[PDB]
Amino acid sequence: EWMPIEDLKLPSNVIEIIKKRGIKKLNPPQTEAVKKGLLEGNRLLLTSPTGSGKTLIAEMGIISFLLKNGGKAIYVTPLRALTNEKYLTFKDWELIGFKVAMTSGDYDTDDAWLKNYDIIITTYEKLDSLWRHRPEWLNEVNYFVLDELHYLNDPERGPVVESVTIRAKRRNLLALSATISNYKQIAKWLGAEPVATNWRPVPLIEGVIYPERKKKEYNVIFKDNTTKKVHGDDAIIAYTLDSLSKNGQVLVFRNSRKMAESTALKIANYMNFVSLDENALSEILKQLDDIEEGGSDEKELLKSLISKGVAYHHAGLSKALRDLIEEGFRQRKIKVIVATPTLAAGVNLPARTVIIGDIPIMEYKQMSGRAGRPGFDQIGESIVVVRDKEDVDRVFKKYVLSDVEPIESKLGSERAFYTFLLGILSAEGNLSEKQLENFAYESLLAKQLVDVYFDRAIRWLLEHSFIKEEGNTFALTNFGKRVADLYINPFTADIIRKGLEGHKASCELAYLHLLAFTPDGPLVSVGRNEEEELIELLEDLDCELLIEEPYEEDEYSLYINALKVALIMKDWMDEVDEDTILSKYNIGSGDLRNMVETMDWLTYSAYHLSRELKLNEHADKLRILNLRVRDGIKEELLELVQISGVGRKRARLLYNNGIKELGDVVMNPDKVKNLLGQKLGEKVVQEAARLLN
Repeated sequence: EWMPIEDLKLPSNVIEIIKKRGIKKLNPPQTEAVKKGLLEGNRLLLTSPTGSGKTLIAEMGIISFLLKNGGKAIYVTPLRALTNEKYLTFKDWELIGFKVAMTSGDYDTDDAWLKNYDIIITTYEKLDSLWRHRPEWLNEVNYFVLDELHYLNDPERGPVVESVTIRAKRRNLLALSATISNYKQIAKWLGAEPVATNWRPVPLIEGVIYPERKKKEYNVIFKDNTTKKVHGDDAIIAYTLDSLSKNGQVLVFRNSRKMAESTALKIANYMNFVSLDENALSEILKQLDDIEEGGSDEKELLKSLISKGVAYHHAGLSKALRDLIEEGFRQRKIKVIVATPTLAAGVNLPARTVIIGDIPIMEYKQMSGRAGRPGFDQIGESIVVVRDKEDVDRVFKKYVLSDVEPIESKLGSERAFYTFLLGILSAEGNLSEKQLENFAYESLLAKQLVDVYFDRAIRWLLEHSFIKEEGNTFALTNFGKRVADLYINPFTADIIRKGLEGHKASCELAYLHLLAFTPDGPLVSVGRNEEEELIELLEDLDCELLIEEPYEEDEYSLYINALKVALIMKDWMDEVDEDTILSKYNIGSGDLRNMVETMDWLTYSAYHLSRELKLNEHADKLRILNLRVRDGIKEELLELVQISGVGRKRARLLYNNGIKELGDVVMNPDKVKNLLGQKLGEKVVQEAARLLN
């Protein structure tokens, strides 16, 4: 059914704020949610496809709860790009006097300023981090929206999703998810009423393409036994050009970055007959060239493609580059994107046709569900590429006709479980064995598996002195509590402490290496010849490393991996041009920025662990390392970048013009406005003085 929004049991200006968005009526699942007492605050597990308007369901849940009860509400979602989306939507509610905020990116804080906000948008790790800190304002959050709850199944994020969910269960919650096959089992664990739907704003047809005798001919078989023939160089290109001739947009999923790039260039070649908005594209090309936060070769490659209506998309690309591609496609100017599977998990972005090139079942569902533009297409189509007719049946049975893999807890590991118990102790304070165990059973993990990991974890945390016994009770050590607050894995913290206590102050490469080696450290791909050069380098290093060379092969690869990361970070710090760094190490602009962000967090955390462990020489090296990694600057620039609005670029400009110190800024305010501009120049001189004061 489709409920009119004027029938909604809410105040009038609330209904109006919904209606200003060009909505006359609720969707079927939104209507369904209301019928099941969304507005009364019943605990619901709502599952549905991508563009089903679940954001409005969350908004209605939160606003209704806040209106009927005191306090605060939280919306939590896995990806920062999804938090930023939701934040902009929720800001509409500042009209009825609700104050909306996003939690900060820092883990080592309680975000106490949130006491003045009513609606709070966060990610799972940040919320998990917040509970460990026990801030007053969190006691006032009585209603939680848990979005993308199917992330319980994710090996990396799942255990964090569970920790948050567990604490939410003690209050009020709304859970929203992609399809969950064991949704009854999950709802029961959640104590929610399940509300599973299949509805889509746009019908979908699922197909499978395959080759036959004549080499440029392909047969497409659909779910309803529809049959279609297409012609072309390969299955991808043949179906792509078929879809573009009916005013379509096509999304092609490849498994690797290079494959998405080469597949995109291959399609570009055939874009002869497709109508393209050339005036709008020369504009996007203009915007592309002036992006400074991205690589030149990336820009060069994308330019070649976007002038032909095509682009690739992967995580190798910087954020600014991914945003322009996404937005170009959102406006239907870019006709084809070839992506790795990651796009399928990101913000809303549908096409007319989805082509899956490299065929787990969930990834299929998430890719295929992007087929169909809600206000534009009458029908969407996804097709899976197969290599022979005698494989069409296995695809349909496994991907098309079957449900997703059940959700099962990912807490069943030593990493996840040591972290889980450390968090519980930080959040709850001192606990008996029995009390702590009782919390661990709140987990979605089968009891039999909980029991396997629980005592395993207790003794490890005792041996490595994260916890201590005081009689009937367990308590975090001073170190254990600092680690919990920094939000680094206990295994990471253990490696760092071992490294710092085992060796004297070393060089910056060595600290970077140690931190990269940790479970929380970055991983980078390493070439085969490159690995050999790195092994040779280890034989030539004057600097001592803070970790012994591993004897086990898998551990040794990690050791070498950490050295590549260390070397990248060091070039970054030494202000080597980005493009030089990207080519030298065969990494993307997006890879460099991810790595920097992680190493900033890890160097920051190491500094504080070092201060906790009273290792002052190490701590002084780690403090400078952090400030160097953070801005990618030589030590000479540290004083300058302190100024709000002076980054590395404006600091570099200043330093080379003889302005080396904050006092140089204060005393040459004419030459500051000459270099930075009047208005920004003015503020920069203000900050320099108050900093010195």
